[PDB]
Amino acid sequence: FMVSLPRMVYPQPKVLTPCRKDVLVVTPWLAPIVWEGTFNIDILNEQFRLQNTTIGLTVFAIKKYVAFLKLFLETAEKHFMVGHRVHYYVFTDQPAAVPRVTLGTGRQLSVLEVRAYKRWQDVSMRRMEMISFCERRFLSEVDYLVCVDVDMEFRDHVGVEILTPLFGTLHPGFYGSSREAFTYERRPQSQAYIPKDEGDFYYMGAFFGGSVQEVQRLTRACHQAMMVDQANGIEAVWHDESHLNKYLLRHKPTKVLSPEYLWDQQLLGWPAVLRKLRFTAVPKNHQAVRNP
Ligand SMILES: O=c1ccn([C@@H]2O[C@H](COP(=O)(O)OP(=O)(O)O[C@H]3O[C@H](CO)[C@H](O)[C@H](O)[C@H]3O)[C@@H](O)[C@H]2O)c(=O)[nH]1
Ligand SMILES: [Mn+2]
Repeated sequence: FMVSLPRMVYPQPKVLTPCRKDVLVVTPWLAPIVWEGTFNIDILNEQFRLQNTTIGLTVFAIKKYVAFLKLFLETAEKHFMVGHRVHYYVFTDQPAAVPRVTLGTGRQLSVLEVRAYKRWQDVSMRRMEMISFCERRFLSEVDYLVCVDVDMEFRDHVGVEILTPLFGTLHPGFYGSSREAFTYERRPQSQAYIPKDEGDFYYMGAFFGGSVQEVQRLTRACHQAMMVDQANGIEAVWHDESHLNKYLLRHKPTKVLSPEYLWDQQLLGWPAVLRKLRFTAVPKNHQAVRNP
């Protein structure tokens, strides 16, 4: 049950004055695409606080990637769901390497020890299995689950505007691309296969989420698909991301996050269409960091 909002004073939405005219702000299945200027955060904060919303955030920091945790967590403290209940779940093979980060009130962190796989691809891919059925405390502890890469930092507001039954994020590399150019898995022998005449968007593996129920469905489905591929001796071109794209093609997200929510400034600069850079890639030497 949802109680009444209080009296609030804010600017009236004007029907004949769009918030943004430069970008698509709703998908053809009527899911909002979240861009700066499309939402009044004061209204959303009220709505979500009235439900006493708890948000779980998963992050994997395996082998050398433990090094990214300090900046990830300390910037999350500044920018992620501030004012709301947050539970961080840090999955790692090195619990003792998790930095001691000071948290704001109503926020907690749990360290979950997992095995490290040799291949960086396997580490990235096994996140689906680990999130799903494996971790069962989510249904009891949180309302929504957000699942992100660790090799990142928050620079601006990431808040309740993202919350919805199911969301994916537009990959910063491809938001302007036509579907034939998307790096979907193209081999029919893979469960992740998507033909050149199908596809809405190219979502990045580094930021997805939803209600606990929908996230468990997504991760379960992706894990089972990866298992079928493995039994068939095929590995999708972009690993977990290929399966995530297949899933979101066949199960449309109820919100889509703009690339404000996943950006690499070194690689892609700061285009006019991005009014804020919210959650951004931390430079890494891929080869060095992925191998002993
Ligand atoms: O040794 C490792 C390798 C990977 N990871 C975890 O796996 C995540 C994804 O790996 P990368 O960050 O190296 O992947 P990229 O950002 O380079 O590339 C993108 O493609 C991947 C598939 O190749 C994933 O889908 C990922 O979400 C997506 O952003 C990392 O953030 C980290 O959380 C580790 O913890 N340790
Ligand atoms: Mn990453």
